[PDB]
Amino acid sequence: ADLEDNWETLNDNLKVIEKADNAAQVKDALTKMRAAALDAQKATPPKLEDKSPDSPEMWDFRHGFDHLVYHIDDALKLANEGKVKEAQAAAEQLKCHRNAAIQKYL
Ligand SMILES: [Fe+3]
Repeated sequence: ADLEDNWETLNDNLKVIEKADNAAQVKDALTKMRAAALDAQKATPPKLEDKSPDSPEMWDFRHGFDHLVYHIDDALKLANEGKVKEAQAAAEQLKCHRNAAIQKYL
């Protein structure tokens, strides 16, 4: 899907996490964030379409999503341990990584 679409999918699941009561609801929404992050990583923006994969611009674009995914995975570790509130606090911190990965390319 579109980059704008994946940014919305991430924003929708972050709200779900903030409103969640249990770890399984957090786990589900983080799972869907990870999928959207890996999808967004494929949605090369038009201004970058003709860049080489080896290019520094494409390194920057792709690795913003590796970093988002890294911390989604860390949050999933907390959810799978049933630490709902800790996982919710990690998710709040995903907003900054999401911004860093997506904002300047929209
Ligand atoms: Fe990090």
